[PDB]
Amino acid sequence: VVTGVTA
Amino acid sequence: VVTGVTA
Amino acid sequence: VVTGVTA
Amino acid sequence: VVTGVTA
Amino acid sequence: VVTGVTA
Amino acid sequence: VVTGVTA
Amino acid sequence: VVTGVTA
Amino acid sequence: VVTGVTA
Amino acid sequence: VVTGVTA
Amino acid sequence: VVTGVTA
Repeated sequence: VVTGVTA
Repeated sequence: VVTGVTA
Repeated sequence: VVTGVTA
Repeated sequence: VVTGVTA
Repeated sequence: VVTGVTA
Repeated sequence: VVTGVTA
Repeated sequence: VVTGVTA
Repeated sequence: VVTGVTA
Repeated sequence: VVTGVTA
Repeated sequence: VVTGVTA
């Protein structure tokens, strides 16, 4: 599982 | 499991 | 498990 | 940038 | 930047 | 387990 | 920057 | 287990 | 910067 | 900077 949020 | 948040 | 937050 | 590899 | 490898 | 917060 | 390797 | 906070 | 290796 | 290796 990989979760990523970039902002 | 990898969780990442970059801002 | 890897958790990362960069700001 | 978030990079993740789970195995 | 977040880099993660889980095995 | 690795947890990291950089700011 | 957060780098993590768990095995 | 590695926990790190850098500010 | 946080670097972690757990094995 | 935090560096950690646990084995």
